[PDB]
Amino acid sequence: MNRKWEAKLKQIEERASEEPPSIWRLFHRQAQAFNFVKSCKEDVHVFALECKVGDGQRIYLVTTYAEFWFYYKSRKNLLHCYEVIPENAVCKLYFDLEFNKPANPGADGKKMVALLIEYVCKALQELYGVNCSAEDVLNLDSSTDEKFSRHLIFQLHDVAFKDNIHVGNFLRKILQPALDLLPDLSFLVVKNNMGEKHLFVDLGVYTRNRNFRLYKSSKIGKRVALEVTEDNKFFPIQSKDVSDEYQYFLSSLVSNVRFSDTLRILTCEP
DNA sequence: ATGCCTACCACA
DNA sequence: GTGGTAGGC
Ligand SMILES: Nc1ncnc2c1ncn2[C@H]1C[C@H](O)[C@@H](COP(=O)(O)OP(=O)(O)OP(=O)(O)O)O1
Ligand SMILES: [Ca+2]
Repeated sequence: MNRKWEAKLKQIEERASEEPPSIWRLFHRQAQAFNFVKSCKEDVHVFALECKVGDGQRIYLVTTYAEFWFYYKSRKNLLHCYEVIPENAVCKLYFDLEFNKPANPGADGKKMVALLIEYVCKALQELYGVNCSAEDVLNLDSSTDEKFSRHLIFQLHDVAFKDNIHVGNFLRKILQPALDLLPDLSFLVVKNNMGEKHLFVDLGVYTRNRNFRLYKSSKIGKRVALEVTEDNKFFPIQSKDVSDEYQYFLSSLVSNVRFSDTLRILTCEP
């Protein structure tokens, strides 16, 4: 309720101011886009598009995964797109990983990713009995000369988290040995620009309706798009009916939890 | 016409 | 300890 009231209170504050089957609908307000989704029989999802302005202004788009990919895959249009991870929606385990390269000259980013996956896979086994390995982790890279940047999206067989807030509670729980510095989790500690210690794992992405940059999109002011990392070990099952790139796209979507008649939903309370 | 929220510091 | 905020995702 405390979270539902504050959101609805922004709606009252904002209130102060034949053909082929297709569902391409744009909205200025995120709440309007979700109101349309609930009022829509098809399986549509909310995307966020960065506006040309240098700020973080966003315009929200509702459509199906398939139609979005159709108009998105050429990378000629819809640059700088984000997935809106809906609050209270089941979601995959995912990570935002970063550190300043000049400020961490000794750090081996590739090694840190493998160690993190190893530890997270142990925690999933000890706390939930879930078995997985690096072969289940989609590894996306957006690194620059200055920044080591990865997105990991776990592809767990018939398993998902209740919502992305629970993902955050799970990570805060198992990374507590590392947060205390700010099990031996010293490898996660990195320096920011100002020499202030931080964790390699960005915990700020587990918030309600978090935007999460799409596979093959870049930030508005930049040119580096998220692409599959060379050391990626998750390979989707190939199908004669869909392209491999579409399969990677669907795997990369945090909110695109594979339908299963034996799905287990993992919760983690604060 | 973006949304979210913790870390941080000043006050009983 | 809470406010109470603005700085960062
Ligand atoms: N100003 C914002 N408004 C809304 N959502 C945001 C904003 N900044 C970041 N986000 C969301 C989208 C990002 O994909 C996600 C993580 O932030 P961040 O690490 O800065 O970007 P990123 O991981 O997409 O690129 P990179 O780290 O390579 O610069 O949080
Ligand atoms: Ca990042």
